[PDB]
Amino acid sequence: DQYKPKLELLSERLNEEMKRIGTDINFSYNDTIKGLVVSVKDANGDKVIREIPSKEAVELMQRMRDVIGIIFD
Amino acid sequence: DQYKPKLELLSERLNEEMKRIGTDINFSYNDTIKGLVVSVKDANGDKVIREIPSKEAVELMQRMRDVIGIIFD
Repeated sequence: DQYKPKLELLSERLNEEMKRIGTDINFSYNDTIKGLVVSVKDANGDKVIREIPSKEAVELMQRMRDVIGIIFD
Repeated sequence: DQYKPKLELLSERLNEEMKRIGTDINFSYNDTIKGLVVSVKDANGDKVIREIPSKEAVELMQRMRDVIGIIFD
């Protein structure tokens, strides 16, 4: 499938939500490693990152949608 | 206003999911700071932590369901 546009969009929305709250957590789509990248800065101000390749990320966002549904809806 | 049990379930299910992807991101509800604790290990094995207060975490989760809803299917 085409995973770039949607994970890009999902990132902007996630980041807006994170900045609405004041939590230093960043999301973005990396087109080089083909995945979602979440990043936080550690105690020294240096980036620590976690990558989740495109396909695993879309499945995960879907499973979380339904979990969030039953828990909060 | 009873945020604790929903955040605990969320953390629990979120953790199973992170473990499924083999990504290192831990979620938990903290009684003490009354909210969500997310953690990742830095280079030296030390947990970097971000905390999202109970109410705003529920908010975050709630409206993340929606955008995921729109973006996926």
